[PDB]
Amino acid sequence: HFADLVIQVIDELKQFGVSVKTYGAKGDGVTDDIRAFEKAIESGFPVYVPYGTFMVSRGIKLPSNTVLTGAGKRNAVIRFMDSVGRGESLMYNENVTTGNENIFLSSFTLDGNNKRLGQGISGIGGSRESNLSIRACHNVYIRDIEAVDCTLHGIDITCGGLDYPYLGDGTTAPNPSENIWIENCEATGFGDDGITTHHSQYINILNCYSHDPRLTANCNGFEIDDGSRHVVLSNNRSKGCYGGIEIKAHGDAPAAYNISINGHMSVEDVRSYNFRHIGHHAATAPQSVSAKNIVASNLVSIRPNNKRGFQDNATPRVLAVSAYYGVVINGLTGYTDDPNLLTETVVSVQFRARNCSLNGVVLTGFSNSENGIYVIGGSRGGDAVNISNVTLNNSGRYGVSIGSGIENVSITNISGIGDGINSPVALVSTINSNPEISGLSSIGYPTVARVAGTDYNDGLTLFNGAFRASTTSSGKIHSEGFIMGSTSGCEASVSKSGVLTSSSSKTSSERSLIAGSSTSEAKGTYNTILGSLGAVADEQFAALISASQSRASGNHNLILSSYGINTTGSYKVNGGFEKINWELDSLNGRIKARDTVTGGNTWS
Amino acid sequence: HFADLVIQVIDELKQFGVSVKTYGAKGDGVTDDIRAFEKAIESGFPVYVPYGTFMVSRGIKLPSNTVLTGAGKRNAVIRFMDSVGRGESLMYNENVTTGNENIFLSSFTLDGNNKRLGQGISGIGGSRESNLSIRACHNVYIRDIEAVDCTLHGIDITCGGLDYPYLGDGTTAPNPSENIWIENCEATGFGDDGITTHHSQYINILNCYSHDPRLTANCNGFEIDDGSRHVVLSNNRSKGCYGGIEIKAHGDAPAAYNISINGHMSVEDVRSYNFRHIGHHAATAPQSVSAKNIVASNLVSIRPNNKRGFQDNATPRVLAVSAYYGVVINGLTGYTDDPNLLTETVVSVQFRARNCSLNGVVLTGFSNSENGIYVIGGSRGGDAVNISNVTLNNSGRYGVSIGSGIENVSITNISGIGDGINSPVALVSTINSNPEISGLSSIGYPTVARVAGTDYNDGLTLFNGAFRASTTSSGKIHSEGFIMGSTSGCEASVSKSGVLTSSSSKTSSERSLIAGSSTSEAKGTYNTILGSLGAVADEQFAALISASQSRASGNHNLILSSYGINTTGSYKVNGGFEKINWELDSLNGRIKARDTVTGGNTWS
Amino acid sequence: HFADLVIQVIDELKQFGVSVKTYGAKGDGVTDDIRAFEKAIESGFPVYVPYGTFMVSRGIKLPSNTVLTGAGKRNAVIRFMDSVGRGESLMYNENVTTGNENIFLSSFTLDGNNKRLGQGISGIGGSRESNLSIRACHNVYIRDIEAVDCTLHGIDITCGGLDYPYLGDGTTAPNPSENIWIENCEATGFGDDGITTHHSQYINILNCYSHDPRLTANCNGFEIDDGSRHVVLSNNRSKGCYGGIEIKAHGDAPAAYNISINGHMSVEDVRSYNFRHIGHHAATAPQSVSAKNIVASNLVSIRPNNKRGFQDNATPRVLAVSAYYGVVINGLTGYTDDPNLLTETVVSVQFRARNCSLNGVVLTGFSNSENGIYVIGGSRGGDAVNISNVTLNNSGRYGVSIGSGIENVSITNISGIGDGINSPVALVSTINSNPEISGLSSIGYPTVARVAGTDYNDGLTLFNGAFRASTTSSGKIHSEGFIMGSTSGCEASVSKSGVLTSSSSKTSSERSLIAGSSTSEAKGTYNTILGSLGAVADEQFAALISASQSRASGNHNLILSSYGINTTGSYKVNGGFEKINWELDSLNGRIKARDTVTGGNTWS
Ligand SMILES: [Ca+2]
Ligand SMILES: [Ca+2]
Ligand SMILES: [Ca+2]
Ligand SMILES: [Mg+2]
Ligand SMILES: [Mg+2]
Ligand SMILES: [Mg+2]
Repeated sequence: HFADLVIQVIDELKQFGVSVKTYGAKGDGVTDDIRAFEKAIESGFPVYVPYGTFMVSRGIKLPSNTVLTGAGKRNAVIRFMDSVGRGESLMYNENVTTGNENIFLSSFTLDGNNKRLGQGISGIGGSRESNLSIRACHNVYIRDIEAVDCTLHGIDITCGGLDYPYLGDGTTAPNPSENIWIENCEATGFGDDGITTHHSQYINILNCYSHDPRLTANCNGFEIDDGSRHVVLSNNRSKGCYGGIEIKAHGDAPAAYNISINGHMSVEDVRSYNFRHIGHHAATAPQSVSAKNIVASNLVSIRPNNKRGFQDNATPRVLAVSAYYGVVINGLTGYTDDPNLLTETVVSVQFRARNCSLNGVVLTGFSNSENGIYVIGGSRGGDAVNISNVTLNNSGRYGVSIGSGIENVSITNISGIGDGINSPVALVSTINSNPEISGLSSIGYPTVARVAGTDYNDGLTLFNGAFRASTTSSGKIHSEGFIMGSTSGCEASVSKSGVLTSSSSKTSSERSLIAGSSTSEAKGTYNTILGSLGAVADEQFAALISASQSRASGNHNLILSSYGINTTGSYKVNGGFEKINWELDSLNGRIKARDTVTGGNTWS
Repeated sequence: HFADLVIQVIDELKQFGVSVKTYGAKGDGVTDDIRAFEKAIESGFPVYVPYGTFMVSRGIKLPSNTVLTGAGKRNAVIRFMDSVGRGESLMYNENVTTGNENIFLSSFTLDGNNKRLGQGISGIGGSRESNLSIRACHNVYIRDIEAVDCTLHGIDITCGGLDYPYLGDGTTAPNPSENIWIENCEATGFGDDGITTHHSQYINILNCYSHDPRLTANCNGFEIDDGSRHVVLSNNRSKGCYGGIEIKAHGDAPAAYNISINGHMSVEDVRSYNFRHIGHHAATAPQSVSAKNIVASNLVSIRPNNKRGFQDNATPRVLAVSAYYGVVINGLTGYTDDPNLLTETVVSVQFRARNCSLNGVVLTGFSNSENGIYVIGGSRGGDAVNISNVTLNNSGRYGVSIGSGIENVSITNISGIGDGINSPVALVSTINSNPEISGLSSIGYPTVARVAGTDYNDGLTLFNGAFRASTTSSGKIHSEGFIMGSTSGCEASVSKSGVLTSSSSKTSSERSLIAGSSTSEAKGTYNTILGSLGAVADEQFAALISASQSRASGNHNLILSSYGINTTGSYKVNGGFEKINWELDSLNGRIKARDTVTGGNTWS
Repeated sequence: HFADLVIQVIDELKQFGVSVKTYGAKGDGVTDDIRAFEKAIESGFPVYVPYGTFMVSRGIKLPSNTVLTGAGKRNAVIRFMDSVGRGESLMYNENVTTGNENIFLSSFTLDGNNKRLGQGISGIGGSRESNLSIRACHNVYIRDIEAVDCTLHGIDITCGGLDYPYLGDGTTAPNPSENIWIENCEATGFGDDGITTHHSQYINILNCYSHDPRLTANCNGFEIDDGSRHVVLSNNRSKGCYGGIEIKAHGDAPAAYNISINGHMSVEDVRSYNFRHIGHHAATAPQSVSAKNIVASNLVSIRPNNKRGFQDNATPRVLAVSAYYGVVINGLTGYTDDPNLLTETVVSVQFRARNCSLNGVVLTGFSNSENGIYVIGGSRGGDAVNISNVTLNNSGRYGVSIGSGIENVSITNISGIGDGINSPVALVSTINSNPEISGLSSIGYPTVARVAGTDYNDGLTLFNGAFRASTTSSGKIHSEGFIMGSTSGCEASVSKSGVLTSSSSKTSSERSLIAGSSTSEAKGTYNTILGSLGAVADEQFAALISASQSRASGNHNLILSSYGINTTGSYKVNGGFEKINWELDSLNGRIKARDTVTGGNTWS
């Protein structure tokens, strides 16, 4: 009774808040301590969990304004008893349907004791049976928690209700969680996902470690799932999962949107980064109206593989994007030391993914994979894929491959070493005839660029649309036209028309060229105007060379070395000065001079 | 007296350092505990604050080499009493003017009890009345502090002195703070800013949350203000403020410089990212000499709006840059679900901002805004704006708009969906005639590119300056000139001069073209040389076609199908072989042959 | 004996785990507490270190499954006694050769008491004598540790064994450490490095501060050394070191590979970011087979200098890359306010570095440095250097300089202010004749671009390889060829061949041009075809203008204004319609008509 008096004095000091041991907890790894937790938690004081293994016969419910802190991971341990049945998460907020506010959890281990159920078992339904489930809550800070041997997830942030709602694409579920911080947490040995979000927003997941699920279904390190939005993940690590970071939805739910990945390291996952929207992948399916806005940077992928046979032996990826609009990837390094682990495609952008950008990519060691980067589109309006500053080190028989359905591709500054690849084919390959391409460099690929079946092995620069260079202003240029090295006032307004080295000169002539000229105009077809001033060619095949103030208006009518004449004859070459003065008549075989025609001349 | 004996033994154990309760603190929410804090703090031991609300009748002064740690946010709470007057911050370093060293603060709530003053009140002047003020200090670590109901700022890092110094642009204030770490802190209900820096350097602000100011002036989540430099912000969140992150100075102070934003999430702020230097915005004002170097990446902006009417109903922005030189933005996602919240410009670069770069941008939902990105310049030398890899999803009647004063613009890989926009106009619009542009893709915009009033709807590629392609080396090329498909030794050295498909061929001829030639030279004006070897055209309108070793030196003198002749006649077509052998004289209407002229011929 | 009874009750409560004071530790700064630490650590309980300076006469050995936590930095202090000899780290895992698992260290100061040895002393050999040495361990979390006055390193993660292994390039040492987290740690006053990794993998180093080594050799803030791989550093700061972050190996070891830097701030280091592989730098040395894959972003460098004379007065750098393949840098800001601190090169890519990319760079104040960015290559196959979106503010007499051995360079969107530079030369300078360049803007540089000795001051756009614009598909284009403004079916298959404004027209003619034509073909040399339909030029210097269904097969044979003729004469101009009808014979000086030749004509 002396020790009990001393303890009473210590308890009253409340150095940490109130200890659970003050309310009767033993933390001996045997005794049911649930009532002690419930009493401390309802007391209104911040609650402290000291050293021990605190056994619990039912889930710990958290009310609003809870502070629960432990002595640390693997120091304060909270654990389900062997006798606990099915249906409850180990720790969760009390108001399951409308939520709670202001919950601060730090520094302990949650052990779900999934072992007690035998092997091969996951959550019984919906969000039930995670180690930590946060439903419809606002202002939740989760820090330095280790979640171990979990039946469903390690840590799950979701909307109100025990079930996950499936309300269809383009919806938002009632009672989201909001303002959540998950930092320095670890999740392992889970049945589904390590750390996951559903139908919630304004979430930061920082410096966490999720690894080694028990099962081999859709078991992801970080799963930003159905209904999520406005989430930042940064400096996390995943290991040995299906997806490292998955961002998705099911077919009957809205995809996660506006998600930022500010650095991540994926170790030996199947698909390190896996962004998708089930049910919105097929050509005959609707486009997702929710799968939009992902910005990911400083992404690391190491030895992706499917040794464990996740998802019925799904093929490995460094990055897989499907369904999503507006994905921006900057700074990606994929590395492997075993060429047989991933043999299909290292990076894929397919299945209705659109308006995606990849910049600053290094892929090394994928020497038995068919494709480094493989993009397939749907001939959708306003689509684009931009791939720039990519370096491939023995990665991909096709380094960058662009398939069907892609009309707008920009591929710039790609370099590749192919010497160590098993049967390399081409650094860059394109199905469409009009990719935009520049800055290719390679060694050990038999072909550098293959564009719609034509090989380019000595450098390539391809640009699309109306073209203009070395010209500070101009009028209209047709998409099959150009103006170069010209001063103001020029136009090339029809298919196959162009102006070079001229001033104030215009062509509306299909199949035409004006060069070295001023104030000249071509307006027929098959027109040529060269080194001329105030020249007009206005009939089919009409042309002028070294002419001033002259108009060629005849069919196949050419004017040479002339000033101030207008000609109209068919198949005639003419010259003159204020009046026509000679003619070579190809039609009738006549030669005519205004003055004399003579032989026996000398030029001195 | 037994309990007091037990307590004495516990106190002597010093398990945390020394508790404030050992020095008399009650932490009961009523009793003035200031003397207990002062005694513990002056004792030389690390100081611990256990569970309680510790009331204080004056500010807590911190000397050098202080360790002050609490039981945690909302566990250890430190609070001004209702009776406290004006002028003091709740917690600050003792040496206000020359500073202190080595201060380590962790795990407690600071409650400024601004309520006690009535509503609508902010700091009485300068840096006075923040929850935490650090002045002229070196080596300060601030961790897991919650700052609540603050009169001025939540956390303020500043130079020595109670007042903020206003020494003019280009200055550095004496006694900066240096080496500061602010991590996992929260600031809310403040009068000015949540977390702010002044006249200080070498600062990391990490994983903090600043939200919901009391007032509606320049009330920012994170304000990197007057005199700041060498600051990193990473993985912070701001919500419901004027600026999410503001980087600035007032007119009579140096702007913050060399600031890095390594990821941020802004939720429902007015201007999520707002970089400016007051007094250095107008065309007739001086350029800031201090506003330089901002690198920002992985920036998230959500539902920017001005529902609260901050700053006299300032218009919302995802990003606003003014005054600053050298701003690099990479990976920006702006998202809204309410088109009426922001109706002017989503991203603006204006008011003397220069040498700015935006890459990897996704803007979605801004379907009633006039401009997606709007850039205005000042025709300043060495200026540039680079915009690349941008995707717009129903954001901006003008997607990317370039206004006046901009001579150097690069706009590449821009795509836009305009179908859901209220009256869309153009994906890209340019006032200047010479933007550099490529890779535009759109649906639902009536015009794709409008360049100085001319529409391009079928693809566009525009480049500036001297142009060269498919040519590995050359001599000089004029800015209104080009060389293409040529081997070494070519030049096109004057306005409107160009060489195609040639070797060792040079033109200094204004309005000229050399093609398909070798060792040829044009040096008059209006010169054409085609399919020739060793040809020279050296007079106005002189030309040669299919000629070898020949020189055309006459006015409008054309040589055809010839070898080894030099001609000088005006308005003459000539041919020959070592000597001139025929002539078509346009001037006088004469035709001359050296040998015979005959009719009645056949060609067999 | 009453106080001892109370203490016994407290000890039994185990509020933190077990305190070292329970096992006899005094923490008085004098008494040897090693046996108390050893007893607590072997007890199986988590171990707590309360307030005190705990002196230790030998290193603290950590077994597997250790939890050791203190009252905090500068609160719980662990220190070597003055009498301790040489050879031991202060704290290390017990199994030096095969390693330990599951070690969790938090919240204390390690004071190595290097002072006790006199000044100028470092580790006696290999990994011996760091404050904290982790050898061959799995699952180690190191948090909130301050490492002070260290003999060797502050914190060292290494493989098994006391010595560092030197097994040669391309090897992997046995018994790596794996899964290591180092967060919020500080290292200072060390003999070698602050925080370093060797022969280990899956490591995150976050929010740490390494500064001010005692010595002036290879003394780095963060050194990712020999054998390291799969490491993320983020939001760390280094100050006053040789390298801020060094990534390297020695000559007889494999370089660190697949390293991510997700933001860093370097303050007054010599080489802020220094990536190298000793022994693999010289032209006559082997290429490193291990130095691959570095992705670094949001890098800050401030006032780099060598005031302390590190490494025999090595010259300062913002960034130095050598030996490494596949380095991607995005978002770099270098800033200085003292132009005399760094006078050679701000950023260097040299000494066998290859396939490197720099994007989004701002360098300001380096106004007495010779080079802003200086790249040297080795004429290696598949090499590339990409430099884009760079802004220089009075930094570098040569802003961007490309030296010898570089065949593939892309330099885009570079702008520079040179007005405040001491004798500026050129914004961009290139030794090679064929750099790819666009988007240059400058003020205050006397030359904008100098390309192999030729100056371009008015804008430049240079592209390499086969060129095509405003043409949606084509057949083959030679690398010294082009097709522009054309529709399908065109080819330009040989050197110096090109097609403009045409349809289904092909040239295999060296030095040729087809323009404004359809179904035409050039297959000789020196061929010109203009404004023609179904025209063939198949002999040297043959040409056709305004011709339909005609073939020019003569030497220097030109056809004009014709239909349906085939000509074969040498030095002849011909025209006709189904048959040849006139000829101008340059060879013999004859003029021939099929019908009449007449003078005295008029054209009305
Ligand atoms: Ca899952
Ligand atoms: Ca403010
Ligand atoms: Ca070293
Ligand atoms: Mg899920
Ligand atoms: Mg301010
Ligand atoms: Mg080393």
